[PDB]
Amino acid sequence: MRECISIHVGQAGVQIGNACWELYCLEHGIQPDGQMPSDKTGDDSFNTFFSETGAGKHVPRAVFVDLEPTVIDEVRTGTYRQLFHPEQLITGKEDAANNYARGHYTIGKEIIDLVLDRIRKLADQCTGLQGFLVFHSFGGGTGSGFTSLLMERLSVDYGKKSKLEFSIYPAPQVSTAVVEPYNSILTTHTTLEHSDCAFMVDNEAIYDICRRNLDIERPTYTNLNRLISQIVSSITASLRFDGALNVDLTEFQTNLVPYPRIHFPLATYAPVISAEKAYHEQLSVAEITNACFEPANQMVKCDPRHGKYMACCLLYRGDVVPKDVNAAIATIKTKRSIQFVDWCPTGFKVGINYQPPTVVPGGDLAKVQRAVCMLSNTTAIAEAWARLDHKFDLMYAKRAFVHWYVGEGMEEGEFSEAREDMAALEKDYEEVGV
Ligand SMILES: Nc1nc2c(ncn2[C@@H]2O[C@H](COP(=O)(O)OP(=O)(O)OP(=O)(O)O)[C@@H](O)[C@H]2O)c(=O)[nH]1
Ligand SMILES: [Mg+2]
Repeated sequence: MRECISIHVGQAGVQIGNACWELYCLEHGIQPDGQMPSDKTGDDSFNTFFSETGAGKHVPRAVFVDLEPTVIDEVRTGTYRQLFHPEQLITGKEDAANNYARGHYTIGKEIIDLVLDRIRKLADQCTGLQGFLVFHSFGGGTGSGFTSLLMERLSVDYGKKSKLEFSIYPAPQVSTAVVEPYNSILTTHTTLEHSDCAFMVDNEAIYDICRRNLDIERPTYTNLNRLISQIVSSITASLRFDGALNVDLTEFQTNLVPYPRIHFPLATYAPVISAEKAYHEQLSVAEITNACFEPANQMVKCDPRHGKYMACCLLYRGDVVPKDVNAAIATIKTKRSIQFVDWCPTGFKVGINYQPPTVVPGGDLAKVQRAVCMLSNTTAIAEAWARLDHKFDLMYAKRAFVHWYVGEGMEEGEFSEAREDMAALEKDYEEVGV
């Protein structure tokens, strides 16, 4: 059984959600109408993410929420209009206008009950609900504010359930708001005690990979989201194919998060090959494993040689021989600039999914024989928190834009409480890093 419910909040959450469910369907052989031919055993491993109707229709265990309707209307009328039921696609009338306070307080309060009601309808269809996967931006008023309100409400209504995040970290090369450093700090503060594990996706890292490895001069959100979905699928594959590592949401915390507040693992993916380049000699297990320690392949911009490891998981997919993985890991424990923290076990956890990696037809990514996603909890990711905090500090010293938040419910003191919590988080990393 062991079901997982995916929640996509705001434009970034919804659009990445579109790319993910398209890829999940292709991986599991589900058509855009929800029908599936072959399968054969209920006993289908993908039933953790897809419910099955009496007609044999495979329905994603997903909720899509936005405070304005334009993005979700495209889902309602697009290629996957028959995949999701209309009740799973929830929209408001007025967005949060890049304001956390509107998303969380004034506008978010109007749709929270309806969203929770729809989540409850999906939870009732579960016989062993594991928990939730939450997709959202840090920068958006909805992505930041509404997500933190929903995370707070889910911790009360489903106390025993695990909650994982896929968070879109802001970048000037891909940006929408001047106020995004405020929204980022505000959502991090209010979500920190309600999230078990969060995968940050730095828009600059994704932008750099698309330009450097996919030879895309100016990447659109489509280009960025197809790369993000490929990495998200690599992380959730274990939950959809019944492997040996990260088989349940609880295991993500057990394997990657020894210190509860320090729950931000760095994802590194390989190989990223352009579809529009005539392939070459296929990359070996050792080559794709070595690429996991190449900073250029990270989902977050940071220097892991400056940091220390708390945990490390390697998730292989495709034509991967276990002895070849063991030899690749043995080399990493030798040629070691891999320093683990004081009281952590020092081992690498390994998972192998033998299905050939799947890519979107008409996508930018080339089909490969073998791929790997490394999930490492490193103190080097604190560099990303420091960048946000510095931007927050510059504006907050002058109280620039704070009037917008104060006029939308929010107390000025919340800005100081949030920033102090970020200062304590930076100190947590610093204490572990020595
Ligand atoms: N990777 C990625 N980032 C996106 C996408 N759409 C928007 N963003 C980023 O998300 C941030 C803006 O947040 P949004 O998700 O667009 O907005 P929202 O959450 O709907 O909130 P409001 O519209 O302000 O109510 C910026 O950092 C954008 O770069 C997308 O499809 N992919
Ligand atoms: Mg929007």
